[PDB]
Amino acid sequence: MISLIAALAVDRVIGMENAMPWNLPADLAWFKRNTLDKPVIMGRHTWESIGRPLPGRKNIILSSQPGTDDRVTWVKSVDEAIAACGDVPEIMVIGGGRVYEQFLPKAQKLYLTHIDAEVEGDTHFPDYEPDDWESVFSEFHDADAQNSHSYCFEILERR
Ligand SMILES: NC(=O)c1ccc[n+]([C@@H]2O[C@H](COP(=O)([O-])OP(=O)(O)OC[C@H]3O[C@@H](n4cnc5c(N)ncnc54)[C@H](OP(=O)(O)O)[C@@H]3O)[C@@H](O)[C@H]2O)c1
Ligand SMILES: Nc1nc(=O)c2nc(CNc3ccc(C(=O)N[C@@H](CCC(=O)O)C(=O)O)cc3)cnc2[nH]1
Repeated sequence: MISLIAALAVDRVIGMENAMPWNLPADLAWFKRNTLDKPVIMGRHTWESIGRPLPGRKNIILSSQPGTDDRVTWVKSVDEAIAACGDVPEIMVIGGGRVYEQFLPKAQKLYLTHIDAEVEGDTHFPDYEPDDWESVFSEFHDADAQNSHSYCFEILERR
């Protein structure tokens, strides 16, 4: 099955000028936890934003153009991206905006972090129909010395 994982600020903002402006180490730890040892699918802009392969994961990059780095797998379509994952229980789609839009209709699970921060951004998580999704896990955390905003981890399953 296909899952999406994302961190959303207020108004579903996920990025600004090809970057993620906040720093929330608790949330990056959650991301690592939930993606380690799974294939991760990302768009080319997100690959450039991360800037290097994610270790311990098969990194699959969607681009219409040929690949420029053989440390990762390059594919030209959604169907090719899925096929390159092989027969695994869970495929993690890690964005960005355009890639999330394409995989949302196929996804069975959403791993969402809601961050209490207002960021003037240019990229948004897709508008999802809330009736289609059941919350199966929710955990709220106040800000602390390491994490300057409060945040909520949620896992939603398609009903
Ligand atoms: N907060 C979060 O959870 C989170 C997560 C991920 C990313 N982000 C942010 O999101 C932003 C990047 O998002 P974005 O929407 O601009 O870009 P994106 O979705 O990362 O990448 C878009 C690119 O991927 C390729 N692509 C997408 N679908 C394709 C298809 N079906 N076939 C072939 N190629 C395809 C194209 O590359 P070519 O142009 O090479 O064809 C396209 O230009 C950044 O600000 C990043 O920091 C935030
Ligand atoms: N919940 C969530 N938070 C995010 O920040 C996030 N970011 C992306 C895309 N961008 C990034 C940027 C950096 C790293 C990163 O450096 N991760 C290391 C963290 C090591 C750690 O903090 O433990 C990794 O190994 O996963 C991952 C994804 C996709 N989904 C997300 N999902």
